[PDB]
Amino acid sequence: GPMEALIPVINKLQDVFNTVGADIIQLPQIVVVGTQSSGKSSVLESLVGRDLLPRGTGIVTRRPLILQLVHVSQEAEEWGKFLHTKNKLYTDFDEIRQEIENETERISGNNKGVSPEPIHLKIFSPNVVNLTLVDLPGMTKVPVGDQPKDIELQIRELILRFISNPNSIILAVTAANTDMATSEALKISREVDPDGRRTLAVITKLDLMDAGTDAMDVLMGRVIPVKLGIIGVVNRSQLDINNKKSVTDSIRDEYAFLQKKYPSLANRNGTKYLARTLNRLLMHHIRDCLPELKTRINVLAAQYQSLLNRRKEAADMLKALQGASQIIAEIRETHLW
Amino acid sequence: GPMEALIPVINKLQDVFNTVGADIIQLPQIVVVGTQSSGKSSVLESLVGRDLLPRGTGIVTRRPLILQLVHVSQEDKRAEEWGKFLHTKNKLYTDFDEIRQEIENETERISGNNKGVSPEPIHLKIFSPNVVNLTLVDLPGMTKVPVGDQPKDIELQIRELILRFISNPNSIILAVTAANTDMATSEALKISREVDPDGRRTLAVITKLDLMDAGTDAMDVLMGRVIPVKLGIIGVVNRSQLDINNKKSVTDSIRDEYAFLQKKYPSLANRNGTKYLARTLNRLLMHHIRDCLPELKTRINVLAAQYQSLLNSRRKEAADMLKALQGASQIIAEIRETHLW
Ligand SMILES: Nc1nc2c(ncn2[C@@H]2O[C@H](COP(=O)(O)OP(=O)(O)CP(=O)(O)O)[C@@H](O)[C@H]2O)c(=O)[nH]1
Ligand SMILES: Nc1nc2c(ncn2[C@@H]2O[C@H](COP(=O)(O)OP(=O)(O)CP(=O)(O)O)[C@@H](O)[C@H]2O)c(=O)[nH]1
Ligand SMILES: [Ca+2]
Ligand SMILES: [Mg+2]
Ligand SMILES: [Mg+2]
Repeated sequence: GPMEALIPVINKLQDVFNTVGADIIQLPQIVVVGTQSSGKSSVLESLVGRDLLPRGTGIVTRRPLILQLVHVSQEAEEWGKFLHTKNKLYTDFDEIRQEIENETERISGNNKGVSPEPIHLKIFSPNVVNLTLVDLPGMTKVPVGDQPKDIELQIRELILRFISNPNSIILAVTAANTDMATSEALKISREVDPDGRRTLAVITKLDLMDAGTDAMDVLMGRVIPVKLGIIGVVNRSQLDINNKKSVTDSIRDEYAFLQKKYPSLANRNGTKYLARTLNRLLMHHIRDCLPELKTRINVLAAQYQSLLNRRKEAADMLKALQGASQIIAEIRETHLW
Repeated sequence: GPMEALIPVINKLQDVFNTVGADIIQLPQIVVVGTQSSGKSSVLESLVGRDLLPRGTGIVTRRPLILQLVHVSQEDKRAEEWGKFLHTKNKLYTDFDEIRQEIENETERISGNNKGVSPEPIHLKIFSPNVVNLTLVDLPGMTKVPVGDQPKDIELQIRELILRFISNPNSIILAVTAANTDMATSEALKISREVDPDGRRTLAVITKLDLMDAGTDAMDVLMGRVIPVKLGIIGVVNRSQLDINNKKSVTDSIRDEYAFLQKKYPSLANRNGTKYLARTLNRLLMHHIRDCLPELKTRINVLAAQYQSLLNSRRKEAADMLKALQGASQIIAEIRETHLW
């Protein structure tokens, strides 16, 4: 995946939490928000690098998906588990995707209905960090199929339920073939995050822009400024989905497209850059937990050190406390790519 | 232009209005609504077939434009068409490029040059023997996040502005939605349903068919399988920004639209495109005319009976008017019995 960089950081952070006896902190949830069809599920699964989320035309995501990535230590290499099926273990990622669709139909029906009941999915991997990603239905305007008159408000409040959590990062997704000032994602992000401390803007579908136009002004922050960044991506077309085009090919073609059409900005756009940018934000959040961790170490070390003049297990736990203080310093000094 | 069919009917109406001394039947105003950039100004000017509206990327329409088409008689004729703005008093505009520029100029004066929006309309009349008497209203597009000079409540200011025009019961709403967006996200159809819940005066226009993602098309949308729209769902293809930059003509735009529909939507091609949008509007306008003939007829009788009384049951004026009103009555029946090709 393009988000493996934090693995060694979280591994040593775990070591500290194990030593100090505390429960490890939770990274913020990464939540995708935007108008229906803006490319949300495509963006979110690109952080995983495995195809597991239903994507397509019209209304697709019809329940929240709480996708918990769970790091697997030494204790198929990758596998999935849904809460609703209890213990069934999925090694086939196409089957995982199909089960999301199955579960969605079971609760939301087979005629465009939307339910707030979340689907809980765990993906176990040695190549993922402990991180929760949240896929959501897109905002809409006119009820279709089974949807009630107030479907727009039902969806919007569903989204707010997730992004009003102060420990969430918002991926505000807007299609490039729409005017940025019409971004429903950015409007709603600014309601819960008025100062842009936890909103990252993603501009999808660069490849679908009208001839004679481009997203240069948008991507240079000259339309709507967004503090944490505005990152352009090119995910698979419906034709590509139908033809089962791989992630590898999608990424290669995305890179080529940016080099061809956005050469001056290409190194600050694309899916790999999105992943790196999210890593930096997650690291920022990690560094804010460290003072809390620090004070804990200092109290327990003074507690073990008063126990002096049994004698080995307190002596080497004092050694393990010392190691934890240095690990904290290392985390603070760690550079990511 | 594609909306000349009603000319003979409105000439007949004018003969009656001239006799009756008032323009008793007013056609509904045609008002374009939709999200910013949905292609509204492009659709509206296509009903004129002359390139007078500013069109482009980003925010373009920033004041209402009340565009009054005024049919001109042969006696008032004379290279055959011109424009006048209320704000430039009696200045006559002969060049339609200059008319487009003046809309931009007058927008900049009141709305500024950093994306601001004003509700104050620009009033423009276009005089021509090739147009009917018809008011078209261009409006700013709906938005979400303030930019430039725009205030924090820009979205509501624009939505409320649109509502003021489309809440007029004597208006046909062109609800414009870009084809490269999901129909269920149509701000145009949402707002239209607030003033026209029953769909009696809302026509859905689906623009930018040419921009749809590979592996997708608007067949379901155009067949009414997504959101049904009683009066119709009509797909169009107007000029791209590259086309605007390359000065592509209206003639070529329409030919390419026709070709596109033939290639991509062959089964539906004859019920889509710009000419079909015009023909659909013509039918709606003719239905309003037919609805109002009893009023017009009654009004003739009010005058006829009156001049007959002044005719002892001045005299010469009464006699001429009675004959003119007799003619007017005959014209009414002809209009009623006219069916469009
Ligand atoms: N050409 C192109 N198509 C894209 C891109 N990203 C997504 N798509 C296409 O857009 C459609 C929507 O993709 P998806 O990721 O399912 O969007 P979504 O916003 O999750 C849909 P919902 O709002 O219902 O959940 C699909 O047909 C997909 O192939 C892109 O960058 N370029
Ligand atoms: N490819 C393509 N481009 C179109 C079509 N219709 C309009 N455009 C393009 O979309 C952009 C917006 O067109 P315009 O007619 O100004 O839309 P508008 O909705 O009036 C813009 P505003 O909301 O600010 O008034 C222009 O760049 C124009 O070339 C279409 O059918 N196909
Ligand atoms: Ca006659
Ligand atoms: Mg989705
Ligand atoms: Mg416009």
